[PDB]
Amino acid sequence: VIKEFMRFKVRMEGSVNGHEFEIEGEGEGRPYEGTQTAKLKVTKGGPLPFAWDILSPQFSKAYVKHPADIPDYLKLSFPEGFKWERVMNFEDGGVVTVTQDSSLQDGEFIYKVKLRGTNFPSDGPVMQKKTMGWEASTERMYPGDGDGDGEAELKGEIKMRLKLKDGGHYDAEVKTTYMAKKPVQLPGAYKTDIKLDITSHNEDYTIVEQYERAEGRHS
Ligand SMILES: [Ca+2]
Repeated sequence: VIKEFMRFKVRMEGSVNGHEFEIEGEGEGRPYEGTQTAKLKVTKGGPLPFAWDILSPQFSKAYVKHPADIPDYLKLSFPEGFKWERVMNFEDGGVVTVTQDSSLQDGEFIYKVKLRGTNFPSDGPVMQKKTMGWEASTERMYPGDGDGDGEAELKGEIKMRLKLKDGGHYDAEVKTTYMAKKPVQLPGAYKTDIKLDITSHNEDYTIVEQYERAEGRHS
């Protein structure tokens, strides 16, 4: 059901330091090649009073290129799909939590994202929009119980680095649990290299285009 070219649709509802917003978007890519693009539109609460960059990694792990010796747990979860839950802890105290549901309907992926950002300094780079994109990342993937029910799924850990407009970097420690909606064979531990680029945007970031490339590899 996962073809060499696949489209997706995404909707995010969230709040950051109490500012509520909604975003709708669409994307496409080549799931076995590790490449994908997305176009997002702020449909409620725009223009956003905070950095787009804390949202961009929440908009698609079915599009990770896996070698044949790493079981592709998230591709194998379809057509039913999978869920993921994420916490990002930023170096100045900010917190982002995310829940996500991924399904396959009428030949396209459907992504539903809920996000809450809290504990951000009012004068920090996120609330003042002083960031300018993520450095490339390596996510460490391993089997483990991430939702506390005693049963293993797939976990990921990342140290992410956000570029600052004034120079230097703003770090986040990220933990994600990925849960197939049906029993799927789990891989052993491995690593995924990821780069997410903002490829275009309008003046107030109410329309944004993104490109991501991702590939798994042995440790
Ligand atoms: Ca579990």
